[PDB]
Amino acid sequence: EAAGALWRRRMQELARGAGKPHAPLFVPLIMGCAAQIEAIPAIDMVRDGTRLRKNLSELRRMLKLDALTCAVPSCMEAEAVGVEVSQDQWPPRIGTTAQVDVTAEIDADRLAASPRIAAALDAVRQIAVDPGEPVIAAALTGPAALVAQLRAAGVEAGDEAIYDFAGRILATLARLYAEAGVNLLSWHEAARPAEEQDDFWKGALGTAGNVARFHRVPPVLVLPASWPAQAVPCPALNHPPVRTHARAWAADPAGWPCLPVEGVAERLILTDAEVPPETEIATLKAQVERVRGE
Amino acid sequence: EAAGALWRRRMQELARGAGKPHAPLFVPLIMGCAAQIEAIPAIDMVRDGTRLRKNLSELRRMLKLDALTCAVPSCMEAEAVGVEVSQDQWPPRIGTTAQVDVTAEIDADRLAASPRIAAALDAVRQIAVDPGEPVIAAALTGPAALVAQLRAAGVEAGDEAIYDFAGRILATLARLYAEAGVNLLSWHEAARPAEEQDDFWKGALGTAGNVARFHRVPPVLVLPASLAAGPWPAQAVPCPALNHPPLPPVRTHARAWAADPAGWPCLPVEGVAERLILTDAEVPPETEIATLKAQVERVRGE
Repeated sequence: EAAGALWRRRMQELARGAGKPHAPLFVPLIMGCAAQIEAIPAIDMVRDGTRLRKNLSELRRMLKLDALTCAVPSCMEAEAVGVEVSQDQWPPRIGTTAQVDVTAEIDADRLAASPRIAAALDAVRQIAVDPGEPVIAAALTGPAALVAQLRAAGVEAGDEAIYDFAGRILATLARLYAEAGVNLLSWHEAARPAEEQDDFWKGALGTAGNVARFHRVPPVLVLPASWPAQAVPCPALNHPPVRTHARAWAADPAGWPCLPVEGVAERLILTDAEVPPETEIATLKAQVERVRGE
Repeated sequence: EAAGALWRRRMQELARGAGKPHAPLFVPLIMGCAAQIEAIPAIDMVRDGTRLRKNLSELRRMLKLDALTCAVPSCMEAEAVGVEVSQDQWPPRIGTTAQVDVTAEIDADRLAASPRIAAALDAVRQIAVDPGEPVIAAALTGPAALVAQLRAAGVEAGDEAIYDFAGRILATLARLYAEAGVNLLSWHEAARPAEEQDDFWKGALGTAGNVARFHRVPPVLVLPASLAAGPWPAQAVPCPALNHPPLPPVRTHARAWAADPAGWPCLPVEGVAERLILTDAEVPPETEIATLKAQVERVRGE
């Protein structure tokens, strides 16, 4: 069995709670930084499927990592449903206008045809034939963060309906990513929402996470590194014993600690945000090599 | 169940070269530093078995390590055979006089009764009942280094006889340590000897290493981490440094680190070839217990 086939099996076992204890899988969020491989602008790379798979996979081979990030939280979810997002700079910014229907049923084909989402799905399908079998991870915007983005653009909606809408977008994205070939899914949040929204937020996480597991993909909630949220099976939670399966690191590679030994409680390590795109390709490699003991 | 039973089995598999790849066992050489647990002088600790066993075991549990070092290269072999060794400071120094008989057959009872060796054997027997089953390692002076120590004190003897003698001392010690409960043995050298002595040195390594393996204890040859990459004799488990090129897959081996904890790298990922990590010398005794704990925690990702 290949080394990456083992890591893919470890994620599928994790999705059904049948995991055996092992050293955690290091999945740093890298996107705009990878564009330095071909020296092309990041905002152009993420729009092309074939070019995306070349920069992301070749950077992974240079970094000797067992996983790559086909998608980072970058307003892709807001752009697809009708929110104004900046297209001239990376990372994209949320605008001030929106033409969104939170009550309408999600059109999966329209979702999958959004320029940056369509390119990410095409990249997954192409990486899914890599003989190294890397763990194809997709880091999405969390429901609470997505709810905030919608209201920032000017969407007026109640808490129950807007979190149901956000949960339906992520549940549809989970199926589309998993059917393309994604092995690991994560929801990135900036903070735990207000108590009045906490319940709707947990239900949106459960809805999307339940389809993820149905496709043998483990769903991870990632909160910034600097009681637990869910409790039905054994989900991977973040921040503050209990048997949580994820660990959050900061995005700055110089500040990463060593990779932990087998006995630690996590079986996965993610960065709370994408590795700074300005960071040089050589310095990122040097810090990844440091972290692995090379 | 028993965390240390798996590590002890991994060492026994290493002794017959049949190990399956796993994350390396971290065995730093720690001796005089551990004496700060009870705040007793290092030279006194190494002369009482129980005092040695509790200071080492409590530091071992404090650092969360799966192994401890009951013996460190510290002139114990030269002291036992008749070399003048300093008794007033740690680490001991080789003197300028010696009353040694290189030709005589080794007296195991006299060897095992040398104050610091008897206490190390006394500590091993007591650690052998620890329910955590740690890997009890014993780091000895290498044959070439022991040969040099004898000639530094004033022993006049030929290469063949003096390396045969050094090999008989280490072969007898290997049995005494293994029967006491040692799970890992290492021979620490400062450099590869001259070509003129290379064969005698390899034969002394084979003599001692062959009894070690017979007791299911792997014998590891440790050369300084700062030395450049070079040949590794078949008579012992190789222990290259982190910057040294990989060895052929038919040779299972260990990794050598420097003694300074601040300079240690991270512990490597699962896929690495080494089954074991040792320091080329004991961790500087002056280093504080609190700073050592922080460096071990850094190395493990805590």
